[PDB]
Parts: sequence; C-alpha cells; structure tokens
Amino acid sequence: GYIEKLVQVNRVAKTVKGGRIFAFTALTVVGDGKGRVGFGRGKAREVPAAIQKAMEAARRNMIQVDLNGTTLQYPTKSAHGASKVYMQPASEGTGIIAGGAMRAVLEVAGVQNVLAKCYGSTNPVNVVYATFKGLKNMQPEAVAAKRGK
RNA sequence: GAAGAGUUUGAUCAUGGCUCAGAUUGAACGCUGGCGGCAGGCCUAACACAUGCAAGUCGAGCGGAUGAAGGGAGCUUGCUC
Repeated sequence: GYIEKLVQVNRVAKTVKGGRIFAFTALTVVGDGKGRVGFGRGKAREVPAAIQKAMEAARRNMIQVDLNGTTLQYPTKSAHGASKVYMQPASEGTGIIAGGAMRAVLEVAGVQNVLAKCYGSTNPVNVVYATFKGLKNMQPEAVAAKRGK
C-alpha cells in the first residue's frame, strides 16, 4: 500500500552520564485503499528518517481487513491494555467522524463512514492496537455455520 | 447517529484531576452603528409609592328632578299662565 498516514511524533529522551541525548519515535500506518493495514515506528535521531523507519515495519505485517464495501461489518467491542474502542457502521453520507489516531487507520481500509471512539487510555501507542483487533475478526460469511444467514 | 487537544516525567506507561475548542441567555459590560419585518425587554426590593387612567351599564324595570319644540290665549312679539 501507498496510502500511508502519519499518526504521531513524540520527542523521546534518555540520559547518558555526559548528558541527555534525544531521539524521535514516530508511528505511521500504511494501507492500500482496500484494506491491508500495517503498523510500526522507528528509533533514530531525526524526524525525516523516523517516519520512514516507521515504514520499515509499516509495509510489514499487512493483513487484508475483511471489508463489506464502503461500510463496516458490525458494531465493534474491542480493547488492548487500557484502551477500549467502540465502532459501528453508518449509512451513506457522513465522512470521517472518528478521532485522532482512529481516523488514520480507518481511512486506509476503504471504509469512510467510520464512527470510531476511544475509551480507557487515549495513548496512541496502545490506541492503534485495539483498532486492528477491532478489524482482525471481521467476517460476513467466514463463520463455520452451515447456513448463509 | 457519538472527532479531542494541551498539561505530572530525564523519558515511558497507567491511574487520575485541571485548563481548552463548541453551542447556548430574559442578558450585562467595553467598543461602533445604516435599515426593514416579526419578536422580546425588573432576572434584584412580594421595596415604598405623588400623579392621571385600569368596569360602568341601563330611562323600553320603577317613583321623582328639567322643560326641546309646536299649536294658541292676553299684553303686543320682549315675557310668562
């Protein structure tokens, strides 16, 4: 995917006996416009490399999110750590109505009327985790029930 | 039919409060003002109140007060019976 969206930069420090050396981590996501989302950040010294040291793993771990076509599969109940995420599908005409790190991951999946939320912790380090566990178990038909409905 | 930021730390994560975007009113206040239409205008002292006005109506319900006119009598057109 080439439809990358930057999530957050955050100015990391750590201390040597000489003094404080600073480093930048920056998480970005990568999607294909049809639903293969990826994750990752990089540890470097500088801004323009830590977003492509994010691409170092963002093209990795890409998994085809099982869409329906422009609309999400279900009302969602999901969590990682101390972040919890609610989602439900919308109908036709509303655009991006998620927030912060939720508009990055749910816009590269091909769905546009998203209506996603954040509960518990709001840390974007652990926020993007609960969003993909919200999208990892999507199935309209892939249940093993011996019935189409 | 539901958007979050900033802020504890050398940095992190979590629990957790603060401050912020918004929309609002019977509005004030600081500013500066061209007009129309519909509106709304003691939120406080149910505090004291000058002044005028806010419910008088009826004579075809009844007694009783006053005499429009007009037609005449005298004096002679002033006056009254």
